Amino acid sequence: AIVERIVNKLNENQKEKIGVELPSGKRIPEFPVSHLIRFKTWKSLDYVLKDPEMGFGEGYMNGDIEVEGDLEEVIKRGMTLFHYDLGNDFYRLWLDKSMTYSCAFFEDPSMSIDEAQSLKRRMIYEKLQLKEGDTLLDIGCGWGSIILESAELYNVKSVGITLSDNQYEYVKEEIKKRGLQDKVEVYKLHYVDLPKLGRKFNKVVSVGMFEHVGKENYETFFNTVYRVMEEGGLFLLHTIGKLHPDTQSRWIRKYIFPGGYLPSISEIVESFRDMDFTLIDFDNWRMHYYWTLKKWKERFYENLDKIRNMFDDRFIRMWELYLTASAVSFLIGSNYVFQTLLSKGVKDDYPV
Ligand SMILES: CCCCCCCCCCCCCCCC(=O)OC[C@@H](COP(=O)(O)CCN)OC(=O)CCCCCCCCCCCCCCC
Ligand SMILES: Nc1ncnc2c1ncn2[C@@H]1O[C@H](CSCC[C@H](N)C(=O)O)[C@@H](O)[C@H]1O
Repeated sequence: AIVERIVNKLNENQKEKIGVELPSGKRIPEFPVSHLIRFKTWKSLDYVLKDPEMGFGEGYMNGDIEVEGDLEEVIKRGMTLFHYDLGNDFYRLWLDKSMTYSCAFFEDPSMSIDEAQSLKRRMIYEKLQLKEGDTLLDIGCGWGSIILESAELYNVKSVGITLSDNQYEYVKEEIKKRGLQDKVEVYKLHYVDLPKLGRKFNKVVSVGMFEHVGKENYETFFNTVYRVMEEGGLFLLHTIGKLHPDTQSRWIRKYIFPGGYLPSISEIVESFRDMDFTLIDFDNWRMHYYWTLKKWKERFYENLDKIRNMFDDRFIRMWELYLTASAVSFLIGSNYVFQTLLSKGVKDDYPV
């Protein structure tokens, strides 16, 4: 009844029809469809009707909702209309070789994730005008690809901070393996404690970390960055964001990223309203994250047998929904990726 209206809305002007199978086994529509959503319990259907995001996410995770066909198409049409220990050995199965956990840059969708992450890093180095003698700080350095490669390519002295023990030990070992002990440092450190390093930097980068800061902490974040920068330095901030302030994902917060906040352009910029930062450039990479998440999901499926041997079926459904729904959010224009290049003080000689 209400179910038939929703199915009708989902199929308006669509070649590939979506259908629903009720717990009784009854189909709506009672004709062949391209994508079938099966509800095993009336409770799971009730949940979706009342709360599509949490109802579908938890119902899919728990196995009450099955999808025959293309999960991305189903998630796209629906979103348009409407504890596990994760070790380095899990991430290595679907991130690229450099273990970069952030948006890549694709000259073309056929580009490999490794090439696209290497290009993304090169574009960041170029934006920062990196040169020998610079001091580079990476706030939220993950598995270290930027602090390691910048030192090897440009002979900068680089420092990364991360909150993850697993990342810290991995980067420590990479520094040793590559003989970079005199050029690269890494610390397990919250950004608020950056002044304790007792150092300033003329180049600062932060990629995929700002989403975890929380809106109530933005002024503290930009004040901290300002205070550890040399006058005339450059700060490249790369974050997922929104075009306008909007609702945050309860499902992502519950299962993937507690305490995350995706800010709008206005929320980012007004965070540093009382500070001597000048805007150099603002870059939008939205569709590149769609392609990044598509490549991650492809590699995830390539290694699905091992991942299942490491985690249960509920985890796999959770992770595949995370990668799929996240990709869709960029595809349909709900989320963006923004790169903001700021100077400390008014810089008038940035190249054209
Ligand atoms: C009869 C009826 C039948 C019809 C059924 C059809 C119904 C079909 C509905 C199914 C949707 C359930 C999935 C709901 C999940 C979800 O919603 O998709 C996650 C997106 C979109 O959510 P939105 O609401 O658009 C933005 C506000 N956060 O959100 C993100 O965060 C994207 C993460 C980005 C990647 C992260 C990588 C690297 C990490 C770096 C930092 C990330 C920080 C993220 C913190 C939040
Ligand atoms: N409050 C905080 N202080 C310092 N680092 C933080 C932080 N909150 C999150 N992070 C770090 O930010 C990183 C997010 S994952 C992004 C990693 C890396 N920049 C890349 O692009 O691949 C992780 O290193 C995480 O530990």
